[PDB]
Amino acid sequence: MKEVVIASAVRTAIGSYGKSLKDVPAVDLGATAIKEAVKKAGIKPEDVNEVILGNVLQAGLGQNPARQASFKAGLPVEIPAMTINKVCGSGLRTVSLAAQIIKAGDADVIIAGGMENMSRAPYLANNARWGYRMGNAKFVDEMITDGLWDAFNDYHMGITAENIAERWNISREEQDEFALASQKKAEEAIKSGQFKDEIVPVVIKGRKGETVVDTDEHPRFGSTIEGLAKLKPAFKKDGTVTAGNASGLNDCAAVLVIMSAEKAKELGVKPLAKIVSYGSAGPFYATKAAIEKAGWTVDELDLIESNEAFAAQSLAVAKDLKFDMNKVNVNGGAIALGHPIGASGARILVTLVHAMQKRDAKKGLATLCIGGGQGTAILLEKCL
Amino acid sequence: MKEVVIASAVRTAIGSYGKSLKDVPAVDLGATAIKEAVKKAGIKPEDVNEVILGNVLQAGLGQNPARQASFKAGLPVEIPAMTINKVCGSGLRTVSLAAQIIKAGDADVIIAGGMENMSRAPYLANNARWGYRMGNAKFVDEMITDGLWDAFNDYHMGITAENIAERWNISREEQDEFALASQKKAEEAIKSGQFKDEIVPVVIKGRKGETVVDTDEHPRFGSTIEGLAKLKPAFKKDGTVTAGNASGLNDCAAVLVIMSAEKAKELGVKPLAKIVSYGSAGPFYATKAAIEKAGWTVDELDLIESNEAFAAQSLAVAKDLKFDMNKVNVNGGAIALGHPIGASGARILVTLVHAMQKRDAKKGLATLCIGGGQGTAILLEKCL
Amino acid sequence: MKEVVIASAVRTAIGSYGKSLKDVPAVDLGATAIKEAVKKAGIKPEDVNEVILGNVLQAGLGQNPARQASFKAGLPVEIPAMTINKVCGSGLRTVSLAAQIIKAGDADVIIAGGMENMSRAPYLANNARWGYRMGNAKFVDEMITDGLWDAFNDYHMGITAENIAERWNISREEQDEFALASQKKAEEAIKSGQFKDEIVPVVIKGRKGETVVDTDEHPRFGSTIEGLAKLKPAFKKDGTVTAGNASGLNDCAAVLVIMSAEKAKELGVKPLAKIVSYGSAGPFYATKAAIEKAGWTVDELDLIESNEAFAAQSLAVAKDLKFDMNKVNVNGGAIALGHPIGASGARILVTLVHAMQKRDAKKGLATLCIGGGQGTAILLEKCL
Amino acid sequence: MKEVVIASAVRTAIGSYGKSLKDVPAVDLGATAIKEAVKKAGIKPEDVNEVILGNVLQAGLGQNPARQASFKAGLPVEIPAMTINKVCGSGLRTVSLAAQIIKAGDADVIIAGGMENMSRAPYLANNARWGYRMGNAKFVDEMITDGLWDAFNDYHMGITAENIAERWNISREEQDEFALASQKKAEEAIKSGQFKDEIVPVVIKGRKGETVVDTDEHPRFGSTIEGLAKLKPAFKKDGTVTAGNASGLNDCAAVLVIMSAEKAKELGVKPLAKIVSYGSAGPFYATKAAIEKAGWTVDELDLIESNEAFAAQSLAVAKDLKFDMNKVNVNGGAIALGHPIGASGARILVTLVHAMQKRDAKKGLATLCIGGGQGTAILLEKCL
Repeated sequence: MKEVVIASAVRTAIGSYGKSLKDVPAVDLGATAIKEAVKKAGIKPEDVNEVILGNVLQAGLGQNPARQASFKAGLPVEIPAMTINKVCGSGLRTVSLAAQIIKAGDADVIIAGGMENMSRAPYLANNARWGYRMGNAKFVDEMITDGLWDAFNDYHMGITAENIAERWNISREEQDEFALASQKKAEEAIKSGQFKDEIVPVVIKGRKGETVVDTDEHPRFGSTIEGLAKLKPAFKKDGTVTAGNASGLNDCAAVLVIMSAEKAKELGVKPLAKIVSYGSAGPFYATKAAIEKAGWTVDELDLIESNEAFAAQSLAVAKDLKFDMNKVNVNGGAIALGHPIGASGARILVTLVHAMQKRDAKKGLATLCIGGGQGTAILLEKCL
Repeated sequence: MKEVVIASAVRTAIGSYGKSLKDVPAVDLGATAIKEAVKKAGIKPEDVNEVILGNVLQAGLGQNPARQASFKAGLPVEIPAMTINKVCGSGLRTVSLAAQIIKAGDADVIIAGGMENMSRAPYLANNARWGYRMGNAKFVDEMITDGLWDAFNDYHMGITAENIAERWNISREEQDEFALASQKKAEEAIKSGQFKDEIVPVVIKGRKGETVVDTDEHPRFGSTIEGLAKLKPAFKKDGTVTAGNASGLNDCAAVLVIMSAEKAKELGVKPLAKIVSYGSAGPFYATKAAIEKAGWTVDELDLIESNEAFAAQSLAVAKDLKFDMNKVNVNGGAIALGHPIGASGARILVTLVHAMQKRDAKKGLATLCIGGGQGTAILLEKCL
Repeated sequence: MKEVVIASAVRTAIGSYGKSLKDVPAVDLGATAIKEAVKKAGIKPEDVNEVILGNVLQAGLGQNPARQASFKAGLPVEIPAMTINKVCGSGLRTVSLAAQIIKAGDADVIIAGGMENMSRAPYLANNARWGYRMGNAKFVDEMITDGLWDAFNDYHMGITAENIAERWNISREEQDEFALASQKKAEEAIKSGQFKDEIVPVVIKGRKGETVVDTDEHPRFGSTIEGLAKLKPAFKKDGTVTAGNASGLNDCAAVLVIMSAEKAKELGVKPLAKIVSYGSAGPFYATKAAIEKAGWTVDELDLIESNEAFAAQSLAVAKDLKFDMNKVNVNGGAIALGHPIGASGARILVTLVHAMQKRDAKKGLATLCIGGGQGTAILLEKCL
Repeated sequence: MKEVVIASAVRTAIGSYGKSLKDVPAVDLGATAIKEAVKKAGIKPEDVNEVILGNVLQAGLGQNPARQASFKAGLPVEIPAMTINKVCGSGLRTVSLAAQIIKAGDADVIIAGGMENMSRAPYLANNARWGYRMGNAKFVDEMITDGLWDAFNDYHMGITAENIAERWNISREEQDEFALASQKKAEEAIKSGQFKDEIVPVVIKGRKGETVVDTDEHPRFGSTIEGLAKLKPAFKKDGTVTAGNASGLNDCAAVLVIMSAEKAKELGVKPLAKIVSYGSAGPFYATKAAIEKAGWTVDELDLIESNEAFAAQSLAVAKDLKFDMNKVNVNGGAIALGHPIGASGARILVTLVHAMQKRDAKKGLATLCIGGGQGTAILLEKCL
């Protein structure tokens, strides 16, 4: 079984809803990240065998958004590309799929990751083709429907988080303290340059000027516990979940170059980390199973990226798995940084791997999504 | 490494645009085919490790259409699922992905295939979220944009078919004769029961009555060469491509149970065929290379399913690879039967494997899509 | 001051929702009726001083639908035109407005009436211009909102009819018997040619063929009391109002040439009737006051057109004013014939004046709409 | 023939497109103006006989927008109301219609004028009811279609203005100088309080605060000829018409209390002016005809409001009629102040009448719209 490594890991800044990246289609974010990921790996476009990218809000983006990103990045037209939708899991699942294809003997170099522009999601008229006949109907927000709405229970993902808060008995105060810590860690990380290596600038050329976007926009610098304590609940009357202890709606692309170890050696590439194990192979058993498959334990881990869609979910996973919180989300998490759904799993992988390199941490975990069959996790070991 | 087999192969009937399946969401078609594939394979739903389904027109379908199909089929909620979009290749690429995952050692049993309901595609308002400001705008046909429109050339797929017809001198008459033979072959296949093993009925509950859909409705029985010659070009003035020599807009799901040979033995499954090679591993080099990797030649093949999106494109492939037309699309092709894009690759593989069983044909090829990076192909060898 | 006469009165057939006139814009219906009214009056288009037409569902019809009808009819471009919206009263109020303008000394000849195509009403996105921001919204049925929905009570017009039925004890059986008689009377009127003088054919050019629409299509011939008793309440649980005892959604134009008596003499016109009084000059005091202003009583009337939007409302008016039902809606009413809102008041006046001519009835009343400020009524006296 | 007078004249500020009045429905603007007009006339709500209001963009505003405004202003529910659409002519035509009804003997007190909120106009889906079937379609800007688009020539009203510029040979420079003079006069008028009497404040109550809008927003203070000379043409390549020498898209209501002289005497009302004549009764013959009907001449006039939809149109009318430009639009015109189409005619009447009172000008003209059968004009004589 071939060893599989991460050659490069790059992301755009994470934009806020309707703000810095509103005018930049997901496929263009993806192209910008691909082009740079190839350059950082020290390979040529011709060396890439396949492109596999997460994207959740595909509506109206045109045929095969991953292929569009590939093309717009300068990759040969003949490189096959596919777009993967596993909602929250999309961006990380492309990385493990890449590893699987490499293990199967069918490729040596794969561009993986994800892209999302939630700011640009359409509205839909579902019955426009054959007609509404009579009566008011729903003008459907496609971002909510395709990205945020529980298709079975018929409520917002925010309601699942409220149920997890109740079930694990996680208070409003515990959630807001967790949020404030994410905010603080993100602020110092940004100000201390921890994201400078991993972020590729996005250049927006107007008719009249150019704007460069290279900094994560979503963090609220100078956050306070009092500010958080005043917030109104987002999802239900008397809820614990607010806009302040949950992530946002955000825009980003995050891409990694995944290679066999053998090809990386052949191409002179110095790999960042090796992919030791992944969830494909309590209710957080994907994460537990990936750790076990690595032959590791939670105590052994040096750094952990555990996504913060909701503070209540992050805290439940952390209590159940007994994470040392000093090693969790060291540069801030999704409450501060944002949750661009299709790209989010890849984004935290990009952040983990750069953090491992900067901090000399040997063992890393990236985990996100919760609930049976949705959890996605990868274990990384730093290349010496 | 591991040998990979097809345990079962099932599809719904293919509906015509706005007709028999207009009221059945893609996910429900998918669920129907999944449930029956699992039964036909003689395994339990809990023996399934992962679900991978193609679906192109995902807009407004809700989170993770593959997951919804899985759950609606009665598969355990904790089985992971992902939705794949590769446009034309989606349904067949899920089968090779399954084989790759099994080969990597990460699964024994995977549900693969695809689903599409083109009749139900929405219209889109792309700038409803932050506003149109002023001026008329496009009310977007999501089916055309996401499924049928070339994102780089900014024209319809139909133009590509015209381009191929032009470049190869595939005349209107030749395309019409090909279309007629496809029509005649579908009619005889349907009337002789050739699809009865592979079709799972769909049950539609009306207000009073259940309706059963179990027959492919797109074929135009009694078609004639004179009828086809009267039609007007559909895509360009003085063109060759018409409604009559092109496939339709169609609704279907097609699902296969893919397993390791070793797990099939263990579970007492009698498999239908072995997957010998696949495209991921002239301008139709994907298919050529797939054929070579199996150790075969085109002459050695017993049956061939080569998708008919457009007669022009099918005739171009057959000419280039020198197919014996007597072995091609023996039960009719997509011009007669329909082209439900996400499901189509899976649909032709379902029709191939049953036709191999019935006709005692040892070596089979399924191929669809044209152009570098897009060709998808699978070679099958029938099990003793 | 001046006496005011009706020179001519013409209407299109009334189409059913989504049927015979679905392809004919309101303005084209209006143009057809205008052109023929002018011919029937025996005047020249240039003798016309002003055009005043009712139209309720104006959305997306383009600038000044009345003006478009005028111009499409071949009236001189310099004739001023205006579109009036009073919902239910629109078509009849244009006739009294015409009389008022003539009485003020500012015109001799005015085209009045109304037009509506309910089948063609749009759907609306009210927040498309500056954006929805987030969340599902309403895709608005403009026909219901602009035409059928009570803007103060925020319920359907149908609820008002239920309210009246409730308050007056107008039972389901009584409403159904009224509906049946309306059906029977329309059927006999249509079959006996009673509408042949007043209907102008509409010519629809299909791709191959012109189609002629010249017959009211909404009546349900062969209706029976048992058929009506089986229907379910349409507006509220255990209601009295049904599809069967209420009017439909309909398409029509109805136009009258209104002139001073002195100009009619001058131009050699033989007028059909004199306008004696009008509503603008119990809770049906508009009609009562109109009757009194003519110097008349209800008993003195020879024929009455009282609009049937809902049987409940028609029975309430007839009870209160003590109409002799043998003189009411002698050729059938709106339950059978349809209720094209903008045109309806004009339509019933057209049917009244021809019925007076045919039946030699001297004194006529046209009345529609209910509730203070909304009642519209006109009294006619036939010319010798 | 009764004499007819203006008891009161009130308007909201004129808001800019998407700005100060974006959140205030036309009917609420109308209600605010009605309520104040009644108060300023020194009458009670009960003294009003009828409500007649211009409104062009009625789409989705609900049943009978004029009646909604009446109700929301506190006028008795039983007062009849109608909504008039003559596009550009709407707001002034309601005033002459009011005069006609009063002359005919049918009312003593009428609320007239107009209301428009162009910022709130919907987008439309015209084929949503019965379906689009397949293919992209138009998402229709209803403001452009119903308010600004020539229904016959199939181009923007801006193109008519370009044609008038060419026809009368009115240069870009002449147009921009006219615009700059409008801008300057508007700026001094605002700053010198000339609009303080006529403007009623609009109070926008948020969830969290109140905002008061009482000043016209559209003027560009400090305009310069160089600034205007740089502007790009708005409507065609190499055009003379720009955003700087044409009016905007704007929001306003303007209402007047119109009474017989006899009723005004009876109620103790001191009238502002008498309505001497009106266009209902070269290509600017409505204006010429109204002047003649008054028994006046252009030289006799003391003040003139001639609307400035486009500088090119304003200049053509002024050259043809030989206006003394020192008496034209003395407080600025529509280029500076805005063109809220349904209300615009009434707005300039409101401005004329207050200006006549402040400047002691005896004879006034209000004129707007151009082209056969569209021109609307009124002549006023100040009450001593």
